[PDB]
Amino acid sequence: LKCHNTQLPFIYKTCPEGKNLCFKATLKKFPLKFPVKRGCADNCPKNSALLKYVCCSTDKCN
Amino acid sequence: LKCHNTQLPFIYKTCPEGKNLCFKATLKKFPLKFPVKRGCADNCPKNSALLKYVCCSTDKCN
Repeated sequence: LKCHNTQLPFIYKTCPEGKNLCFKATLKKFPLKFPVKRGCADNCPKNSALLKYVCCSTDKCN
Repeated sequence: LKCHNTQLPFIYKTCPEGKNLCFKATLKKFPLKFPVKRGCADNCPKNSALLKYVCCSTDKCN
């Protein structure tokens, strides 16, 4: 799996063996053009106060 | 985990024991900002020919 791991569109890192989920963190209460976070995950992370998480299981899908 | 499981904004199910992801399938191509499939997921589904899938892990996040 390769995931997007910056805010920008062609930098991606190959995910460690545990990790099988790209996530993308997105500012909840105020709309933004670029994500706040992007990386690999083992378990898809729960939403918090500030940030809204969304995951997928496919190369370069975040 | 309660996920939306229908095409409409309210109806949700209690996800069966051991399905701790909600998913939302959208039409991969066009600007239909509304889901073609939602429900509970064991592992987050891969992208398909025509749908793009997307998972999250809090109640009713999909």
